[PDB]
Amino acid sequence: DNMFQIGKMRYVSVRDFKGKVLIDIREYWMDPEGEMKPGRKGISLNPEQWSQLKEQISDIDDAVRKL
Amino acid sequence: NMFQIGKMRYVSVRDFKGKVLIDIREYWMDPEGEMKPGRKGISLNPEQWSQLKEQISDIDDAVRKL
Amino acid sequence: DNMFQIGKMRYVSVRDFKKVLIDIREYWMDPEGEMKPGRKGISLNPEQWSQLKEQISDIDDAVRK
Amino acid sequence: SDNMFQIGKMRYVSVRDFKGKVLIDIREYWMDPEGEMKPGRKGISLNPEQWSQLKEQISDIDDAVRKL
DNA sequence: GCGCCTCTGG
DNA sequence: CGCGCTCTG
Ligand code: NA
Repeated sequence: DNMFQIGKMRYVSVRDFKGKVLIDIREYWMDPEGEMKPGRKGISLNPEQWSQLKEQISDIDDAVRKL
Repeated sequence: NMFQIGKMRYVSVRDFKGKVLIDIREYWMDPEGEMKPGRKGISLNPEQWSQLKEQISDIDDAVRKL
Repeated sequence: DNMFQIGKMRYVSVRDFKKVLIDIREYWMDPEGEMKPGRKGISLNPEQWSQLKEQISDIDDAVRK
Repeated sequence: SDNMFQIGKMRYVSVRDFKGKVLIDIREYWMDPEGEMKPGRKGISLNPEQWSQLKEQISDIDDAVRKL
């Protein structure tokens, strides 16, 4: 579908924005109304940015284990 | 410790108060010339970065199927 | 409800949000035809609203100047 | 050289003319890591028109609070 | 929440 | 954290 859950309250969602698709990695929350709303912590990537994130996982995992 | 993914977009692996942070963030340039982290960004713990990679295929399936 | 239009799609609201607040906000249209409030707003308690009212004269001078 | 009017602990009413458009902004401020006072997300900028209609509605707004 | 300053700060 | 598609202490 649209949503792919990565944290207890964080999802990476795919969405078509007028032909241009955005890969949005965002944290969510709920208002006093009980409905789920998005938050400030997040970012929407284009496909190229998403492609360049995947080919950087090499150094990402390496940098994580070096500290 | 930073890995670029966009024009002003970088993935920084850092240590903030004992725990490791994986920050996907967009930066901005000051008038003096240096870059500062901006509002658009999120920092994942190793556990959230864990399932992000596991869901990569599902995500790539969806970006094509749209 | 007790809505008070001030602009094109901007209203002021007197609400008892669980506290009495005078909220100035911009609103938008929903695909379901309804009208929803945006995040381009601010809620003022009666204290700040009174202070706001005591300085309109000073602000009206500034806009004229 | 003085165009701001305090209404709260960190809330102010500022006025200016950004490229001919005159705005009367009511919002809350914050402090950045550079030690400077910056406007915040809680607020709204009004044109003189919306500023006039706000004043012409203060009557009913004041007694709507009293009814609550 | 998702061109350009009299702007942009995890 | 001002000038097409989301509330408030
Ligand atoms: Na920020």
